[PDB]
Amino acid sequence: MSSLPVPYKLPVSLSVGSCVIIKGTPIHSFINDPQLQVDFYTDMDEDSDIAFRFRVHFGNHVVMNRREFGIWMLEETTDYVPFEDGKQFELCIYVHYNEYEIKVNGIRIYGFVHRIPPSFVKMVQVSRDISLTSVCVCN
Amino acid sequence: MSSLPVPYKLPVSLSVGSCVIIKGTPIHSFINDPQLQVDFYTDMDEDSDIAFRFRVHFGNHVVMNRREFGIWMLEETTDYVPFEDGKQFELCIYVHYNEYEIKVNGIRIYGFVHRIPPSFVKMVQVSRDISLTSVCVCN
Repeated sequence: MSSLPVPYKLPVSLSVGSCVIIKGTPIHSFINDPQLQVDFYTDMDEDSDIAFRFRVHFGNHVVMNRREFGIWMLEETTDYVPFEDGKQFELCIYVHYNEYEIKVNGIRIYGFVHRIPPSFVKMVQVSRDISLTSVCVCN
Repeated sequence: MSSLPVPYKLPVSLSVGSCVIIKGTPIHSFINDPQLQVDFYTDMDEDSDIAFRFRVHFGNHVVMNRREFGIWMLEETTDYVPFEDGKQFELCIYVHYNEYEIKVNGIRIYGFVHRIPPSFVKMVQVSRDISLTSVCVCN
């Protein structure tokens, strides 16, 4: 059972130096191809532009993109997905001056460069095949 | 030296179940009568109404109040202020359905009952005689 509802839409204010810390557990085993998605939305409205979408295909790869004027830009990917089958994970997204740094269980896996300033992000949505224990926003 | 600037004005969205976790250190010894203040503001504008003001007189007492239509209401106080002279403290404010619960270094010291809904709080300001290490907002 999830501590928070999923999809989880969290109003936020982000600045350089912020960290979003998401703790949860996949609800399906990896042979069932579960996913996790995190969106940095510019408004509560889910059709608003997205500064950074992060979609993990557990045991497979992560696909990242951004949506500008309603148009998806060029996808970025990495095969580095150090999540453990069936276990709680800790996903940290650090807002640096040039990029979002993504850490999985303390392991840096990617840096997604800002194409709009991160202070334009007003909502973080956590969605798909996870039970959500906690979400924190720290400075 | 402070990790964050003081006064620290943090835009927030709070709901029942939120926790504001403030870590920092008094910048004066207790014989010099330092203070710490935390405000739950309804807007970024510091003349907006205040759902909950928390002002610690270290080694002495805490005074709490709220400001409604620009008018300060009746002060509430407790003498329970378990902060240590010269040390880092952890101040947690939990948003429950009926009250803000205030914890100092894990110790519950007070419950300040809501007179407006906590979701009306849009800014948290941390101010006065502290160096601020971190501020987190968790759900």
